[PDB]
Amino acid sequence: YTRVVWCAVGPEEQKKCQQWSQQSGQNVTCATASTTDDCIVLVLKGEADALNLDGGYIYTAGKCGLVPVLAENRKSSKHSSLDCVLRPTEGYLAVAVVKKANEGLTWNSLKDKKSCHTAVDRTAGWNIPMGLIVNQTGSCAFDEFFSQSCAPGADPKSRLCALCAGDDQGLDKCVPNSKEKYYGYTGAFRCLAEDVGDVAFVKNDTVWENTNGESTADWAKNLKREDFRLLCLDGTRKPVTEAQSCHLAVAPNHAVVSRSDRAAHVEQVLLHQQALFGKNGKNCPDKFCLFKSETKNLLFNDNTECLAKLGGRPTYEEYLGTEYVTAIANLKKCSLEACAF
Ligand SMILES: *[C@@H]1O[C@H](CO)[C@@H](O[C@@H]2O[C@H](CO)[C@@H](O[C@H]3O[C@H](CO)[C@@H](O[C@H]4O[C@H](CO)[C@@H](O)[C@H](O)[C@@H]4O)[C@H](O)[C@@H]3O)[C@H](O)[C@H]2NC(C)=O)[C@H](O)[C@H]1NC(C)=O
Ligand SMILES: *[C@H]1O[C@H](CO)[C@@H](O[C@@H]2O[C@H](CO)[C@@H](O[C@H]3O[C@H](CO)[C@@H](O)[C@H](O)[C@@H]3O)[C@H](O)[C@H]2NC(C)=O)[C@H](O)[C@H]1NC(C)=O
Ligand SMILES: CC(=O)N[C@@H]1[C@@H](O)[C@H](O[C@@H]2O[C@H](CO)[C@@H](O)[C@H](O)[C@H]2NC(C)=O)[C@@H](CO)O[C@H]1O
Ligand SMILES: *[C@@H]1O[C@H](CO)[C@@H](O[C@@H]2O[C@H](CO)[C@@H](O)[C@H](O)[C@H]2NC(C)=O)[C@H](O)[C@H]1NC(C)=O
Ligand SMILES: [Fe+3]
Ligand SMILES: [Zn+2]
Ligand SMILES: [Zn+2]
Repeated sequence: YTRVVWCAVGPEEQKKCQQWSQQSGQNVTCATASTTDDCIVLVLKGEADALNLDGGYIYTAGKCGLVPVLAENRKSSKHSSLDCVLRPTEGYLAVAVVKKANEGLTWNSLKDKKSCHTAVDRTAGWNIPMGLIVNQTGSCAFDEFFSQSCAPGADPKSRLCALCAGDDQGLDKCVPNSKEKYYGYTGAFRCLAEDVGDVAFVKNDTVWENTNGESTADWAKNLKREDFRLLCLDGTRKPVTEAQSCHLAVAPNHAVVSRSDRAAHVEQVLLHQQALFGKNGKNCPDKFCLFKSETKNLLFNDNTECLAKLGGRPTYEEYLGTEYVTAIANLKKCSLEACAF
């Protein structure tokens, strides 16, 4: 009965979750939904217990009463002897990437260009970019800013979905789950790498993890970092090595969320599950690895070293940080005391 129901988004996450379930002796079980928002609703209804979420969704879930439980922690040498599970998270760098060969494209010449986004409502792929754009154009017509985009989660017949490809069969065009070829960090970067779009809104890590042989995938095998550039807010272009000085914002790490009343049990099971299937996990390589899924970032980002305890039992607002929270609020006035469910 000490069982946690994980919510998987889309059929691919479901498959990994089932594998996890099996390997955990059903200590973790699986529920599936077609979108992250649907998964939030399952948790709210109590039909699922938890799932790991990007900051923009943490905001959505937070307004509905869901709370941060543990955060993804990427590999970072700082805070040196403290173990990963207890090290404070640093956040990731939201960037705008373009092809080096697309010379003369800068932050100041993005209007009417083609764009690639992880999904609507996500931090680096949407909230940070569109927030900055709305800020600068003075207008809410962010839907009319780029000429075409792939923004999974938007209206499939609109220009924001025009560049989306859907699945093998061309179904599910623009669905905000991994069935959409250009969904998420890797999909948005593949969207740029295949020259479907002019700019991709992703994170620093994505560029590195999908270039210079870091990915064996076919569209990525032959990609080289020098062939790419980051767009800085001051109108300059820089090599992908300069992300610490050329990003759009620092984003709060994706984190596990759950209903307040299940938070403690979820944390307990989670800590014990990673001990088994985490980075240096007991059954990890050997049986199952929670933080691997061939660059597809299923359930968790593939670069996660561990899920770390939070600092100061933070509310969702503290977790996200005041800067980011007001930026999201300021952006959502275009489409506070809420929960759109
Ligand atoms: C941008 O994101 C990047 C990826 O998330 C960050 O770069 C990564 O930086 C870390 C240290 O902060 C580095 O950790 C260590 O990884 C290896 C040891 O486990 C080690 O070297 C490698 O050997 C091979 C190279 O021929 C290669 O196959 C293997 O993947 C390793 O890279 C390395 O020396 C280091 O001690 C990661 O390796 C590195 N990631 C990659 C894939 O390059 C970067 O810091 C981020 N920048 C910002 C601004 O945040
Ligand atoms: C674009 O939209 C908004 C206006 O450009 C902006 O919201 C404003 O953000 C600033 C900075 O985060 C907040 O600033 C602070 O101002 C002073 C300190 O300089 C203090 O007195 C305040 O306590 C506060 O910390 C503003 O609160 C906020 N303005 C309001 C009230 O809406 C968004 O941040 C911009 N969007 C993006 C994505 O950057
Ligand atoms: C616990 C602590 O001292 N952290 C504060 C945070 O509440 C708060 O949010 C953090 O903002 C940073 C960049 O502005 C991000 O690096 C970080 O991801 C984010 N915190 C977390 C844990 O997600 C910031 C801003 O008010 O101040 C920190 O001092
Ligand atoms: C399912 O979770 C339960 C409870 O968290 C685990 O049961 C015990 O776990 C503790 C710590 O690992 C051990 O001291 C006990 O030996 C476990 N009980 C027994 C008799 O197995 C259990 O390990 C988990 N099950 C699986 C298959 O992973
Ligand atoms: Fe994110
Ligand atoms: Zn910065
Ligand atoms: Zn607090």
